[PDB]
Amino acid sequence: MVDFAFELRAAQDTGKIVMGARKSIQYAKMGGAKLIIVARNARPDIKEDIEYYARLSGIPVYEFEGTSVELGTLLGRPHTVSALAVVDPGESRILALG
Repeated sequence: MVDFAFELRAAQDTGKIVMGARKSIQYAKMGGAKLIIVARNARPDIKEDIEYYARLSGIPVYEFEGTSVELGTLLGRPHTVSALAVVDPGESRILALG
């Protein structure tokens, strides 16, 4: 089974990710992400924007079962992260969550 915490970090370290709603939506729009991760407490219109643009491109969205606080901490940031996009998984198995 896919270890979220471990595979997210593995993607961060060996692949390419962009963080935050703005970048996530932008990469969704341009069809440039392989997966978009959204925190459970992401602002309703941000969730709905991501889901829309991702659906247009056939990019899977995964809702993280935790707050933007926990997601930030997982990503090693001392701030909230409401969404992120996996551009290149690298050695990560994170895309299986799609």
